[PDB]
Amino acid sequence: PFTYSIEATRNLATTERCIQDIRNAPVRNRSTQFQLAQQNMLAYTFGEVIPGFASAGINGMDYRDVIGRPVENAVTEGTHFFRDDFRVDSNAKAKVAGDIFEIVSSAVMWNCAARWNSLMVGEGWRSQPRYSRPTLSPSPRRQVAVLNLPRSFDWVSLLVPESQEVIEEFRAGLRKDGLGLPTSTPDLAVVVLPEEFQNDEMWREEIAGLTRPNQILLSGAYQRLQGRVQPGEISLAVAFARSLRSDRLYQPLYEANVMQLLLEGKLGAPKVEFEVHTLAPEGTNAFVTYEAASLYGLSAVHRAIRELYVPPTAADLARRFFAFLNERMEKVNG
Amino acid sequence: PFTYSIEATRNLATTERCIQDIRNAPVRNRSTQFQLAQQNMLAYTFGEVIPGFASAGINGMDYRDVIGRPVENAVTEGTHFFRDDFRVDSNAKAKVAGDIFEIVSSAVMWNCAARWNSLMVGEGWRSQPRYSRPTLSPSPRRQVAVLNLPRSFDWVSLLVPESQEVIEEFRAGLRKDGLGLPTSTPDLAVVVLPEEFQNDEMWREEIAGLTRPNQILLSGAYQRLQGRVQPGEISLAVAFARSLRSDRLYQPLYEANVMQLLLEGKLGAPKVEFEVHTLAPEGTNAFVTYEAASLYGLAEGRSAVHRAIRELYVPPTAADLARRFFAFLNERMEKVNG
DNA sequence: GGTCTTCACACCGGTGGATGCGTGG
DNA sequence: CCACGCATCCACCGGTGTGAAGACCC
Ligand SMILES: [Mg+2]
Ligand SMILES: [Mg+2]
Repeated sequence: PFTYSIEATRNLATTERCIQDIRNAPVRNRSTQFQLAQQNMLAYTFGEVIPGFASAGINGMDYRDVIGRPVENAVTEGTHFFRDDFRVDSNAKAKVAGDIFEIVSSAVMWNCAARWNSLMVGEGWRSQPRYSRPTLSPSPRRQVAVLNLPRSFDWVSLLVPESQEVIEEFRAGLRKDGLGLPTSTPDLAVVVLPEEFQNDEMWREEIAGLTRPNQILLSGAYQRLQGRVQPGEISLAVAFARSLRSDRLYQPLYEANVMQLLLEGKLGAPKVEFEVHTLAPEGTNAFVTYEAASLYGLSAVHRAIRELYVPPTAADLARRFFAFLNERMEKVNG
Repeated sequence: PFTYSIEATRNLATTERCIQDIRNAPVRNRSTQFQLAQQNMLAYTFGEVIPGFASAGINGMDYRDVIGRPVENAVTEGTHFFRDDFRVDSNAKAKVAGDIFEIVSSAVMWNCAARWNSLMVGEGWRSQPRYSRPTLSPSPRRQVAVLNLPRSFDWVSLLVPESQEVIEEFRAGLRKDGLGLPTSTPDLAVVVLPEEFQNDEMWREEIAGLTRPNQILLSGAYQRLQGRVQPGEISLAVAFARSLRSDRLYQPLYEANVMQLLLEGKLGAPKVEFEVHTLAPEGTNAFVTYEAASLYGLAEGRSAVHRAIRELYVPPTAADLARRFFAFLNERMEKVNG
């Protein structure tokens, strides 16, 4: 459950608990006595509650409390089980909190995408959570798909192979000189649903929670669209970077600087809307150092990062995503 | 001293100690009970010993132990003074160790540059540490200057005003659209000594240690060259990034990707020899993801394409860094006429 | 206008998991 | 002579030290 409950933790299986005791089975070059299991805590805390689509006390709750509830639940569970012995270095809580932010925001915008698709097909506009109805003409061809890209994806395998051959041969020509184009995969891709996927019912049902089958469904959602996305159908790219610093904001920038290079200067796409989400952009000047330029081609100059967002609540992210979808989907024809 | 000594630590003044007790004077948004004094630690440990130019036991010692000795000295000092109460979070030891790595390597290469300048001017080749004499023709115009760039420098102020006007105009044109070219300053810049400084005796004396006056001298070495180097006279840039990861290594790459953009695509310089130094490149593939491209110039081919990072280095010992710097200077100074 | 306090810059180290590989029927 | 399992890599963030700049009471 969202709030910690002793009975539900007791009823959990040994291999399904938030904290795994690996004192007797150490990792090779680490001293992690107790290991947080981010999948298990995600399925435990956000099992029946998804932020922005749950009771009105969770949608309006500060996002820094929703993203950080699973770590509190894990710490309480570990204290309950291994009392006077539980200890996790903050360098594990940081990684786990970042991954939880990534997955929770991806789930929230996946629910938003499912609601948008349901509206576009013609199944009405669900009003259980009070959200404004978009002022766009419904159309099955305007539907959207939210992909949570994996840890070490290629991000080009999504492209249609008639437009992937040029990118592959560009990389091959670069490889002849012992060079490359390395990049980190953007943490989420919002694309236009392909033509043959607009009758599927899996893109129109909101997930009840982030259970393990739902985690598998969300994580593996990119496989179904592998090789079915046109270069211009990549509507948005999102980098989830919680609490940026003055040197860690240059990884997303590169993540965009290469991205446009492979979509603007070599594929003819109009623009790439790469944007960064963060929770605590303090101790940094990210609001003014994210106005960086790009490869500029030769006119063709623009911001590398479209915007930086700091979601106040969990519902504000959903509202902003709905507004952005309403603003952009009008460009496509359906 | 290098090895911890109780008497010398006791003789230190309260404001000159490695660890500062700021429990009663907390920082604004932090809970740092004890603050490591990076400058005081550097002046205490490396106060009379510079790695690579000291006794043969320190030159050959593993670099991961030389870079990490001051933190051990501070921990021992704090345990000695605030017993049963000293504790500093590893997120402070990491920052301190990185800064110590940067400053110590900068001092080592500064000593190498001083020896090279002494050889070029005509004072022979000092042979107290056994280093190979470069096989290059001595000339006062081949002298090199090592600058330890500050935390929030610009690195464009170093260029001559004639060659800075084009960069400033490009930045102003970008600024007209609400844009910019932000970048992190490379941690060190090796440049060719300006002709008007080629007789100063300051760039030819090896520092005996990293004392506070010598720390100030090394840190403020860039001020004297503010607007006196040529676009083609920036010999090399060095990013000291200790123990890279699979996501932090993209910060130096950008630091180079912008750099060439302002030296090759807007100044006509032949090439920029940006390179990265690290101690523990484990848990990553930095040896392969540092073959990245650049602004790529023309469409394709071998016209204006090259590695953004020239090479990744992992110094085994403290003397190996000096040997590599000497070899690089000898190999690449024949390009400059003299 | 001179101490004093505050904020941004660049620092790294300890991790969880998906995935390609090591060895044995 | 293909497997079940262990090993390596990818991307995560949070706690800091110091220098330059704002405060401000003159
Ligand atoms: Mg991220
Ligand atoms: Mg560095």
